[PDB]
Amino acid sequence: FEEPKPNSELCCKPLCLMLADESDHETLTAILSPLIAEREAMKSSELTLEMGGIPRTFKFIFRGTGYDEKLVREVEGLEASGSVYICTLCDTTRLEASQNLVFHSITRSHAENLQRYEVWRSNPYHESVEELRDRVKGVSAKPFIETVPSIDALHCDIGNAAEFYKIFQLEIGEVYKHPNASKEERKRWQATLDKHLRKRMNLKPIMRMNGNFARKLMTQETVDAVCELIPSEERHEALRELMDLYLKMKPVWRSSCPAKECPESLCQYSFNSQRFAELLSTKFKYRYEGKITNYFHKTLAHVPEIIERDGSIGAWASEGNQSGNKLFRRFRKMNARQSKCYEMEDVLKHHWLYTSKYLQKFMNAHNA
Amino acid sequence: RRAQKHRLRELKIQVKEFADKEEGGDVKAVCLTLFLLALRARNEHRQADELEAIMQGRGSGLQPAVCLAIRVNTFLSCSQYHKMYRTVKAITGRQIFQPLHALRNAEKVLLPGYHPFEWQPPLKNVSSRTDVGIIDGLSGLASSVDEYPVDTIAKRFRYD
Amino acid sequence: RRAQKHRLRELKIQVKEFADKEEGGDVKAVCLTLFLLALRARNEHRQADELEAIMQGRGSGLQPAVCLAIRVNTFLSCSQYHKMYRTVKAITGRQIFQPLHALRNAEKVLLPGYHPFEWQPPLKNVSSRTDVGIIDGLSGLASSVDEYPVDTIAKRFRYDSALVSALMDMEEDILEGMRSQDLDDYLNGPFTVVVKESCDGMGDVSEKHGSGPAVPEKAVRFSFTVMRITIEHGSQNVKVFEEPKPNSELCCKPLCLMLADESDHETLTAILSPLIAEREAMKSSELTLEMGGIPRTFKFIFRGTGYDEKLVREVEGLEA
Amino acid sequence: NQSGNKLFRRFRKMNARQSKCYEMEDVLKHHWLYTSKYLQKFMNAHN
DNA sequence: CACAGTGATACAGCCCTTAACAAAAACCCG
DNA sequence: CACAGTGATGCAAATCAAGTGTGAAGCCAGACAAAAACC
Ligand SMILES: [Ca+2]
Ligand SMILES: [Zn+2]
Repeated sequence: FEEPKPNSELCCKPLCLMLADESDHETLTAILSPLIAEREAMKSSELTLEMGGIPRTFKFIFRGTGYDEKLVREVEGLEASGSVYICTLCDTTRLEASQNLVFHSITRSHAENLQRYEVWRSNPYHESVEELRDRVKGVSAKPFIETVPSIDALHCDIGNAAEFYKIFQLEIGEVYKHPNASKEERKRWQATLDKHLRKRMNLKPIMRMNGNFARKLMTQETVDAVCELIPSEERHEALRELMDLYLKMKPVWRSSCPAKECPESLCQYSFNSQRFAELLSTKFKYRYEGKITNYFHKTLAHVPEIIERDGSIGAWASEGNQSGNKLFRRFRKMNARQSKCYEMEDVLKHHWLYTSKYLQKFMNAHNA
Repeated sequence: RRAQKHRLRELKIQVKEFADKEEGGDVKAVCLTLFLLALRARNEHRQADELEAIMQGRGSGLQPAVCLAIRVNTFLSCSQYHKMYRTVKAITGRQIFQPLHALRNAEKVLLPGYHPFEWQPPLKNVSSRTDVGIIDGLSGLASSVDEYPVDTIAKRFRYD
Repeated sequence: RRAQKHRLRELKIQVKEFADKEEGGDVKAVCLTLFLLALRARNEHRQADELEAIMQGRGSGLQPAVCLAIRVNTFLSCSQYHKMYRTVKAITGRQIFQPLHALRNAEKVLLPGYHPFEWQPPLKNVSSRTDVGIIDGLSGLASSVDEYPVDTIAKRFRYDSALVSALMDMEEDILEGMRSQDLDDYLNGPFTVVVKESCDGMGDVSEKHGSGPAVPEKAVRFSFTVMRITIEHGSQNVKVFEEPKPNSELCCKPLCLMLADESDHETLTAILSPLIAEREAMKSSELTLEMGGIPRTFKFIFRGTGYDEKLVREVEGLEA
Repeated sequence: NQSGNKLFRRFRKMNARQSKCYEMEDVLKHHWLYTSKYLQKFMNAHN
């Protein structure tokens, strides 16, 4: 068995529904700890189950990948999002990721974070605060959910698209020649870019970046519409080359099986990653000196390793859970009792039944 | 029923003698298939298949499983399904769909806590009881005023 | 089928040569009737009842206005109805629901622009075309670069056409209402309708991507209901139809949908002035409409009660 | 008309085309259909 | 390379009629 | 005094399996015989 639509709204099955803050830690652990107990129990057993007159035995492998970056930082015991310690796979600082930018290796795991929290709590070498935080590499809490280090694909799309949006807004103002600017000059650059994007690419402007905006934005037509507003031409060829590199490197971490359908784009990832990084460090040093986004570090440093280990990225993305969130509001308004003591049960039952595949072979039985 | 005899008394006998000397004696069959041919040259295949439905076994009545699959896959509510079923049954006579409680009693095959199973090492700190479905997600948190205050609502399956 | 031609390719000639002589040549129903009487001689009386129920469209089949009411009244979109119909026809073999091209063809009977109607006197500044449906609510507002920038989308019904459609679908209710008040059915007295009008804008309707003008993210709907219908019998006035649940969502009939702001006055007046012109014309005439075999005569009274205090102060010209 | 606004918010995203051009006519046609007494009396088949 | 719609439109495919030839199986008996 | 849902629950009402042996009714037969809506 191999699931055809791994990011569908029809294959994600709901398991636990609660009404609590994502960032409130205590009630979150209070609800989720029985689930972790059952998972670490059944990670070492053999389920015997009768399947059409014969008993058969199943073993299990759980892969936690449908988590956004903020929740991995929260429940894996790592620091917050804006720290010096960026990547949830490797041990590197933010200034080091802007000096090397390609060559890393995956080092963080779950047992390592557990032992590092033990090191932080015991303080077994008697160091100061800052030397201890250097020793434990930013772990300051107890990790209570085992996960696989990977990259969420959907939020990588949205983060890289917003970063390119800021690059476009910073190139029409020539900030490499006006390194100081007011508030209102930047506001006017944003308004000019919004008007020209609506005039050219038929895009209405939004303050929260979506995924459809991210797919419609990362084209060459948008860099032509933006290059219409730059006075120079060296900035034209730089934006042209950079968007070409990003489109050469996008469909490796977005395809469901990059080893088969786009193999030559998969193979050229390290070469194109070094080209993207040297272009960022040369022709865009007014934006990437002393800093980088952590999604650029993930996208440029760790994608071939995740591809080699787990076979695919984007099959394991959080797209299916977000489409489940689309279903959840519909099921809460349309298919539930309107009482606070009954709504979670009815919604959980309906969202279970909707994803049930026995009720889905019926609706395409006309294709027999 | 009566007063159409003086107009069809003539045609019936050349139906009778032809079907006797040609087919073997059937009359209902040979006026059945002639009306099939008349409907299909008429190009009214829907009434032809409904006559086939009256001849062979009726397709009245769906299974409760397929009405469940329909009601949950087209985002129908239970009240909308109820008045659709009520109108269809009160207009067309026969009961094409199924009532709500049949869908209820046939949805329990698909919710968890219906099938038997076991784990060959029995799992630590969870019961081997096999009929638990929608359980409370708090897992019996201390909801007294003398404790850390809780204010959330949580419902969950068992993971196994 | 080809061999059922090959075996009956003489009796087929017999039945087509008797069809032209006995009744005139009606090839379907004579063999249908022989099949009914053959079930009588074979003694099945329930089966022939199922046969005539099928050939009147009753025992299954579901005549497509009923399927339209089912697709509409249970909030079923056309794609979901297509899924349901397709898998029901795939399972049962029968065709219980109608395909949605039949729904579309049975839909146009109730949309505006179907019936004949005659105003008496003719309406000023109103054409007498009787086939006008969904029209652009701009009414030809000039969208050139030289003059005032309009940025709204609107669609509307012509007012008299919509009043004709809304009077024609509740024909049966008017007939039953005059029946229950000991009146006739051939009566064509001058009906006095009363029509309650209401307009209110909305907020946070999101603008879409794509080609079109710079539309604001607000919508304004203009709608009406039909509260009472009163006919004059004898000396005094009797009522025929009454809206039983007047604040329903089933009786606020839509008339114009624009993507404007009710704060804005220019685009609001520009979109909304054709409907006020039509209403002002219709306040002083008579409508003749054929209602169940008889031409009958209507005249209207429009009441604008359904406006909030802000819109009344902003439209009637008072201070804020 | 406020309940009609609820119906409009439903009909904009359930049973109308997603385009800036021809979505207002779809919503207006469907909300015309929904308020027809001739179709509502078919859902009252018990007299 | 997210994916299952949302509705109208367009077109294609399959199925009747005419009437005469055709590929082909099912028994008969020289 | 807004009004049409939102689904589970539970009580009442409707249907039905079954015996076997009855009644009620439709209808076959061809032919003989009055109502009635047009010239
Ligand atoms: Ca309002
Ligand atoms: Zn890293």
